[PDB]
Amino acid sequence: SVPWFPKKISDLDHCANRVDADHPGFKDNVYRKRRKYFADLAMNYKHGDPIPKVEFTEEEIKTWGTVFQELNKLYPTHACREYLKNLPLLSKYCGYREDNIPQLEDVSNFLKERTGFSIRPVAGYLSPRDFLSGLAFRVFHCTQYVRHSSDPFYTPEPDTCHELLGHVPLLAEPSFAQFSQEIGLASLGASEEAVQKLATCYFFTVEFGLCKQDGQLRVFGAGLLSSISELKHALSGHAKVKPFDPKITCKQECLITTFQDVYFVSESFEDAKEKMREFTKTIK
Ligand SMILES: CCn1c(=O)[nH]c(=O)c2c1nc(Cc1cn3cc(C)sc3n1)n2CC1COC1
Ligand SMILES: [Fe+3]
Repeated sequence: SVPWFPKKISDLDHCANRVDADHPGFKDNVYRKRRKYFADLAMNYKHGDPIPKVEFTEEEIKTWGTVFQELNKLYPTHACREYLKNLPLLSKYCGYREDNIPQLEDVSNFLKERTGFSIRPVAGYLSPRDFLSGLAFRVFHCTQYVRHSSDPFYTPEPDTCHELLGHVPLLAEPSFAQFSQEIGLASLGASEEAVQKLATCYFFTVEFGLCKQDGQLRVFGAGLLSSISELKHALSGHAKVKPFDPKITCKQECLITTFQDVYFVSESFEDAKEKMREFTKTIK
């Protein structure tokens, strides 16, 4: 039988709440209490609420600032044109600055106008099925906390810096928003195996994707765009690159503690969208 899946945007209320050891904040209680604070905001959020605005601490804003300054040095030569186009809009309308962490509510309002995408705060990891299902309604489940200040370059756990600098500029691009939504739509009520394959295709596009633009390789994956060292590595000659091809890409193991072994290159967001359309027919 078909598994339960959301049928309207408010149905995400029933799944978005269905949620380390080497972590830099593992032994810090103040950090743990703060993370509990953010988790509770997500857990208590219901669709229709304004996303609670948070007063970030001086330590958190400096951590953001450090990440923000280094990444911005690289974007002009590493990011795709769509990312570079949208990033200045975020600074002007959402307060993206070295000394200010943007509020999810402001970013959500920006995206709703541009592409109909919206943000929902998420306490932690959801199942692949639940996470993908939000995309079907142009809802991106977003972390709201900040990485521990002891290591501003600690990336294996996504934080709000990753969401705001990695994902948000692309969600404001119509072609990318359509591509993303169609992953969500394909996942709705799909088999467990199909959800795994879509989640892997998502991983090697939305999170670690490369694209070809005017004969050059650029980066569009959010995970790369928020990771200083891997952003450089991905466009270096040391990275292994292969064509995005869902029936192949969906078999690739997703790595979390190290650089990817391989990166997949999409011709464009429209082409990646077309390839997924052909692929999803065979798994659903
Ligand atoms: C389809 C796999 N998948 C899943 O199955 N469940 C999820 O909840 C989920 C998820 N992918 C993401 C987004 C993400 C992870 N990640 C790791 C980096 C390193 S960069 C980055 N971006 N999330 C959001 C949770 C992570 O904080 C909430
Ligand atoms: Fe991400």
